[PDB]
Amino acid sequence: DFSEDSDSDIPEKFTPKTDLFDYTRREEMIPMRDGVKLNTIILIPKGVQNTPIVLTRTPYHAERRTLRFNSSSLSMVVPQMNDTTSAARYIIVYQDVRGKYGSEGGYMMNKPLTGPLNTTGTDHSTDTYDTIDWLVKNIPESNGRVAAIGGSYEGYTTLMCTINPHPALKAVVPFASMVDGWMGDDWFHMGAFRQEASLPYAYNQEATRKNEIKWWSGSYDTYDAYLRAGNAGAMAASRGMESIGFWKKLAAHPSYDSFWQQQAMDKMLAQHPLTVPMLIVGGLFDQEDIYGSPKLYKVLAPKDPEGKLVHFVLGPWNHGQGRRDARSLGPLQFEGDTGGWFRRNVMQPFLDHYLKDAPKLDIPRVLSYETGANAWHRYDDWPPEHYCDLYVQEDGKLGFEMPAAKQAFDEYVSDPAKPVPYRQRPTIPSYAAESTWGEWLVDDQRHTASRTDVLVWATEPLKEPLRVAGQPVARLFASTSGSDADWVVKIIDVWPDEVPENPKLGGYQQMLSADIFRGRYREDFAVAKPLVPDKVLEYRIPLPQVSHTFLPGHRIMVQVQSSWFPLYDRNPQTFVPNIMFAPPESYRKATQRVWRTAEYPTAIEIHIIS
Amino acid sequence: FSEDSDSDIPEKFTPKTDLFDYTRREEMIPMRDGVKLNTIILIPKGVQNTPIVLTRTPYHAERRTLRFNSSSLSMVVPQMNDTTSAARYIIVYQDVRGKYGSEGGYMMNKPLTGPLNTTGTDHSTDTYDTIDWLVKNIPESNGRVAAIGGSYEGYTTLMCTINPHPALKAVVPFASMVDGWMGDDWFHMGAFRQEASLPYAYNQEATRKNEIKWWSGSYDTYDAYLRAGNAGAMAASRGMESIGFWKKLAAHPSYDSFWQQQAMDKMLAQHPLTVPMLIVGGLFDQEDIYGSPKLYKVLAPKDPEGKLVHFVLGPWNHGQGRRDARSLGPLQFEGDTGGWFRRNVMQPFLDHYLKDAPKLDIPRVLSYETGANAWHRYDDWPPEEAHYCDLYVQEDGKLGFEMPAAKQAFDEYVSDPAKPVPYRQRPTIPSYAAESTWGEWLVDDQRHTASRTDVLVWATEPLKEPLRVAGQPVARLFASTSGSDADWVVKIIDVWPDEVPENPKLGGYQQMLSADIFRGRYREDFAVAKPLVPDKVLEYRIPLPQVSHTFLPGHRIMVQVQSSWFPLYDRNPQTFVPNIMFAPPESYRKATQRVWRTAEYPTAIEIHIIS
Amino acid sequence: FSEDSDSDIPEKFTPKTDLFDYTRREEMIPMRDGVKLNTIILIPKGVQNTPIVLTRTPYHAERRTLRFNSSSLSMVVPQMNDTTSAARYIIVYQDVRGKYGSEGGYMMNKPLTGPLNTTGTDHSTDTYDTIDWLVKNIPESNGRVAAIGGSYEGYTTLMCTINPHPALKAVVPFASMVDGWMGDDWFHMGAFRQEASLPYAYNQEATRKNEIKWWSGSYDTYDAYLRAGNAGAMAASRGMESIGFWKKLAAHPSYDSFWQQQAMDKMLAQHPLTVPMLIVGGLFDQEDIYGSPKLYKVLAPKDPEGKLVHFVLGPWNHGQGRRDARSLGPLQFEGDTGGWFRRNVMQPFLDHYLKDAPKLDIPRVLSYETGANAWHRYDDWPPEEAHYCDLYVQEDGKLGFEMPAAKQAFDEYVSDPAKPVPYRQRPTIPSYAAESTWGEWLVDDQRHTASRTDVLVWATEPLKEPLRVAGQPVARLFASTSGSDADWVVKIIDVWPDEVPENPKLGGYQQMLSADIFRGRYREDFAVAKPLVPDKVLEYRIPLPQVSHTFLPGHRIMVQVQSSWFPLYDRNPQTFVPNIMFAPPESYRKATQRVWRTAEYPTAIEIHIIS
Repeated sequence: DFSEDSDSDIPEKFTPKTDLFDYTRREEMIPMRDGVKLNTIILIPKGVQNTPIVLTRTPYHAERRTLRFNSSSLSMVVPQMNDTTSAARYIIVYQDVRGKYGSEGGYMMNKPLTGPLNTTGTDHSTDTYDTIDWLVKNIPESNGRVAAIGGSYEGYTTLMCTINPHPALKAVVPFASMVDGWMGDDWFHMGAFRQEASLPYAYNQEATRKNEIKWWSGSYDTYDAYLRAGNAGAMAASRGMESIGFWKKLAAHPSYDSFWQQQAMDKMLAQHPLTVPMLIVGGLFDQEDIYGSPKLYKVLAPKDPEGKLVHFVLGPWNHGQGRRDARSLGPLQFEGDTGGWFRRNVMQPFLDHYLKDAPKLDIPRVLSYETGANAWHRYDDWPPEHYCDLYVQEDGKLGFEMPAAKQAFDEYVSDPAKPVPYRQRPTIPSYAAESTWGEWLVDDQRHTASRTDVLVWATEPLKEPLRVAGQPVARLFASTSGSDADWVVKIIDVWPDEVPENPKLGGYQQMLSADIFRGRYREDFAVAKPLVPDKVLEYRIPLPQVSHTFLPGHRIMVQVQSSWFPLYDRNPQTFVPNIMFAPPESYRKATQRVWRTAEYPTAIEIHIIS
Repeated sequence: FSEDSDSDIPEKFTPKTDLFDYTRREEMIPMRDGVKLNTIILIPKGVQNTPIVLTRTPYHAERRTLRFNSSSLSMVVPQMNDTTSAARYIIVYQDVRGKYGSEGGYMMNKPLTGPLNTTGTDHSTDTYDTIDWLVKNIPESNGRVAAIGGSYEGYTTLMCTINPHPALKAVVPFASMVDGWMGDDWFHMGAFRQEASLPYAYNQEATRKNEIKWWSGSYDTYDAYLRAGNAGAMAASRGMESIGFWKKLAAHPSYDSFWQQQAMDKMLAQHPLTVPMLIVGGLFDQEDIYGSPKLYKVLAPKDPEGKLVHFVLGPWNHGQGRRDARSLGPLQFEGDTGGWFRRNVMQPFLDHYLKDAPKLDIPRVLSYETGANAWHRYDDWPPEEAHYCDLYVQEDGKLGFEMPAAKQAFDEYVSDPAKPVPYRQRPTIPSYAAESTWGEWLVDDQRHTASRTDVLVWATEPLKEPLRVAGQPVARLFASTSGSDADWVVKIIDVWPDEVPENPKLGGYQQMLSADIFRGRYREDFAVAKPLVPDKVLEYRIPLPQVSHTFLPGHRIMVQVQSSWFPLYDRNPQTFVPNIMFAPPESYRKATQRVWRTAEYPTAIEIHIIS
Repeated sequence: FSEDSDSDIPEKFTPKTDLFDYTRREEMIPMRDGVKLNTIILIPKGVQNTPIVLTRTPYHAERRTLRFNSSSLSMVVPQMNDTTSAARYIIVYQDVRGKYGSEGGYMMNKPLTGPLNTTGTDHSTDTYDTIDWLVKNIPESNGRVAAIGGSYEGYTTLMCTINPHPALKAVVPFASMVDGWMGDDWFHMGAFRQEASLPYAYNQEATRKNEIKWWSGSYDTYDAYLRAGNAGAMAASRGMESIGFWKKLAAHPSYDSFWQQQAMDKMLAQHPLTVPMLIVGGLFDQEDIYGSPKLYKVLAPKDPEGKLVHFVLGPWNHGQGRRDARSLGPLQFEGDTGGWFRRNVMQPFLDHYLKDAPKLDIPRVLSYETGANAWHRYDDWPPEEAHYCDLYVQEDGKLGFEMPAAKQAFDEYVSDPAKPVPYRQRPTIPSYAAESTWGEWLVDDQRHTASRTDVLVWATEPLKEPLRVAGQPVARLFASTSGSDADWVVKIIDVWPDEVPENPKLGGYQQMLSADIFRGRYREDFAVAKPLVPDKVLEYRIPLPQVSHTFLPGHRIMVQVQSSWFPLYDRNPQTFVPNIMFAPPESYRKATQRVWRTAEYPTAIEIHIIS
């Protein structure tokens, strides 16, 4: 029928040939209780009947998530997180959340449950119930049992499935979840705004439904671009983000007010009954959500006194390594594929027990991978069942001896015109093709150790191995000549002078645990308060979890600085109502002093285990 | 705005571009039939009375004009437009009819209105309507336009010269699609390029906006295409029965009226030559190695005084003439030859015809000689001191100037279609793959085929003095097969010395220099497929890709002959079938191949040596 | 041979070398005082009446003539001898007196017989005695000799010209050791290069044949040299008290009579110029940046007719002039500049004076201009339109041609010797390490120091038009310190555009172009150490390495000032001490530094701008 001299070569409707494929790709627009339809992609393996469903709710294009590679094999199209479920021939379902890509409705960044912050009548929990109810009734190859798994935002939606859960939901696996974006997850770390992690993200995810408009750049080095803008508000304005909803929310709520308090997932889940078995999967070097997963176990563990529901896994992983291969992270090398080992030996037996009635594998309450020693440990609690103070001392020393001094302090000048680069320049966006953003938390800290606007303390080389576990807390007694200040505290494992197993790692200042504190929230996280100039004030800074052995020949190091640019916006070092729109005149040099006396003993509070 | 209910995504978002050094104008220009074409106009800020540089593409004009998502004009344009962007030209990219943002139907390389186009419009009429709108609606322009582009964009550049708009002042066609059957993208002298054709026809023609893309079931393509058996079963496994260009490829395996009427060299020869042309070809172009030299050959006699036509032949692969070209695989050239050509030859060429700038004395032929690493000014291609001689295949794997004796002599091998010779070392992957080295393949080390028993090898002794070659080598092959069909692959190789002090890792390197394939069924007529007489010594004329090279002292000249180049080319069954696209499995049989070297049958490479 | 008892190793073994294209002749030539020097003579087979190219080295002649263990002469000789090997010259490498295979005592860069040499022999007498033997005992020789070499081999090449043998017809000294105190290997205007001097003196002088080598207890040299405190404690930690050159360095920290009488530029200026000289210098020489330009400066007026001295300044690091030089770090040049110079300039220069081949018109000054990427023929260095301009440091981190009118204006920083500025990003490793990038350190990105509070930064706005600079930039620094001693590091940087279309990963790249350090105690006189006046504005004249550069549009000109460059240079205590080599730990104190920019004190970079 085709005419070679006039007809278009492109057919009116093309349908790819998928009869040689080992799976069926079912695309559906499931209507919610308010009539709004959500784009749902259902991957049913061929040759199977009565198989469980593994569900993931994503704001990152379900049709691209279920197409890792353009392949005829189900094992090749699914994300690496779904490797064990694909091998077990589960039904794999990816759904676009309300308002994103193929799904209808409006979009609200991490849409909270119905209440004071949500008056739409629906939320992620109601949308999940309507989705699961349709899947268990309209997929004949299913056994009527559903599980929800996912990382970061997909981990946030996974946690939302447990609120008023559908009877078909049997278990959840939330990886590196978004729990509290203000306290220490994606947008802020104890008040300090993550301008680089928030602004391009909000632009790409909220300018259009289908990410058709993406963040433009005028400079390869982001350090220079964010410094020239002066503040986060001017960078957002330079991209015309005034109409972007999440930027409106970020600019209007810089403090831990009612908006962030009511959204805290750990606070929310504690105020709800716990019935869905949970496998909390966290990473020690998670550069995006290091606060989420351990805080989640801390408040959910007393709700499960025995251990019939809540399980916590803490591996040596960056943000996404728990969901993929993890044999190494930067120059650190672990004992085999830790990520692959976890999903095959812990996650799949966990899922198969609640979804296919398979024998229940004895999983500990806490499964922690100890770095340095390179071993998985079965623990009853986190931290496991001595607390010690590691004091900053004179001549750049770090030790367990309490200073008996009357007036002793270490001094440096912090200049906002020259902020300390969080990494060696050029600094590039996390999504750039040549980005090592995933390896930044194990970065060598020697580039800052030589700086005059950074303080350094270190122990003598250790003769015997030292084991640390749990959460270190920095008891910082510090003074500033200004009326505001950011306080960065880093715990570093200094490798020996010479390393026989890897010579080029000699003297390597490996960052182990580090975090920032915006001083204006010292007395109250909800109310921004000015600091008294030259006055010595006490700071309580809990740092990311540690599960490490400081091996013999290694040193324990502490580094203190007043900036971490361009990841965090600069503190002007003079009090302003909102640092998002701080005037250029407010950015001024300040004399910073870390005190170490009997009255003011600055130290790291660590759990040492034998 | 209510934080408790309102959608965070605004109804209409417009990016902030007032701090950009350029303005982006997106226009749906209506053609003479009412069909609108998506046109992306990039105007440098503050500029006035500047020319326009137009490129017509089937590869997403909105993506071509966004190399990087930048506020700088220098960063958004393809590297090809680096000199035009620096000169502050208006850069325009338009989606061709039926592709991406444009309306209408899509016909693969849509030919001129006539027996193969009854729609009423073609690329030349669409170009005329586009140029007319541009010079009338862009006030920053001086009313002068030039068309530049490579491959398909080179084909559209050539179509601008047919019934040209008076505002078109010059054209720069790079590595253009000229003859898809004779030796460009789809076939090489009848041998079908299944790997370059099937995934490309699928991706560009399944949907208007390339929303449905070629799927894979195997990493190694060699394995995938061999298991399918023939090109037809590979196309049917992807459900390509409704894709128009596949229907054309399957219905026209021979060089019939369909391909003869579409040959750009033959078409442009029948039309007036009025627009100045700068033909840019590459010596190692892995996609369109036939087009550019054939274009100069047919258009040079139409311009005797050398007023409009110029031919540039660089040491480039398919895309290197339009970007940086300091090296290609292990070969290292004297600086960025790509950037050197655009800044010193292409930009002064354009500036003269578009801004009345002083006329640069560009030669008739600008040829880069490999080995010697030097650009030459030539009056013709090949240059006319010079001498055209024969390089005879000899006994004991020798290659020399000595003519063969009368006595019976030949080299024998068995070609097994169940074990086709891989065109590259395995695993073979598609050209678009992230880790693909498809652009470097024409300079591959041929040592992997040299030790194979289903491959014939001949080599000279190490040269004591340099040997210079220029022009097109022609293989005069006298060969017999025990089958009724055969493919004949002829390769010219520069064998690097045993030890190389400049780069030790390159010792013994059998660098491919000029190679092509001939489908034996088209020995007497390219338009009609005829069977080969079994065991009969038959003569083949195989013209090979252009050369401009110095075989340096210590180097050897090598000739390799084989009967398969898989999976890039589909296998010849070695038994005559009406259509090799749908050849049944029983037709694929082993054959005894003989390359004869006697006084009566002197197999040789006809090369043009220059002093 | 008995398989059950006899040793498998024969008493005497001789390698089979009759398949080699060269003859290796090894001789112990006696000097005028009876001391024998190990000489390795490589004679190409099948050649008579061919010249000799001599190289005198303290770096194992038997190892230098064995680049690769090969049967081909082109494979055993250093890349420097690639053109002389192809021309089939006799290549000779000799161990200098007291090193490896040679007899006698060893004196580091043994000066001519005089107040610093009472032995009766020197490099010039040993050369005369060597050339006389070679011309009388090699029958394949034509009787003509040329001396070529780089660094120490360049220093011995320069010594061949003092009272030269009648057979010496030409010299090609590359990146020569001229003045180890002023700005070459050991010191740069007083600042001691501890990392370059101590491991070298240890390896070259602990034993005759380098059998005992410098040991290490730390991967990062920054920490190791900082823990030592001073250079003296570092030398004591390896037990270098008996090492002769260390005794000389420790006893002569200032530019006294020891260093003054050894300056090759001052020494050659008070000697007749008879031997044709081809001075080969590199723009980015990380070892001998001072030597070669200073040689032309003092030897050019001795040859006003330009019939003997020629200066060549390429875009090369220390060793790139003697090998392949297509790039340096992220910088990319137009082809192999190193190979281009040796084939087209050095070989025709040698063949004219050694084989009577036609004289090539070599310019007086042959300079490669970076940025523009072009070789220029100049009549003098710097070229004569040209004018001297002042590039003033200004307020708000600005740099411009506007002279300040302010009465009180300066930029302040605190220099902390406990935290010295790392000369490179850590870990800093020795130059001889396998993974070392020591050769690319002068083109290092300077953004790591730009954000530091103990570093001052000034930059122009992006250039609208290109700015060409040539010759030697001189830093006229007006600075004060709260201490009584200081080091002043002045850096000239080419800031690449915010975004680079040719190479995106190079956006914002603070490329170092020309930089040097000045030891403050020598402000008024290099020969005597003098304390600085605390809190007083003092004038410093700091000549910086040669420039031949075009600051392209979009690029910025940047100046950076700091007080340390560790561990390459030892720390200035910042309090006056008699000898910094043995400076006590309590002498190292923090100091408030100020760079003034007033009408009375206008700190600027004196640059030669050309049209």
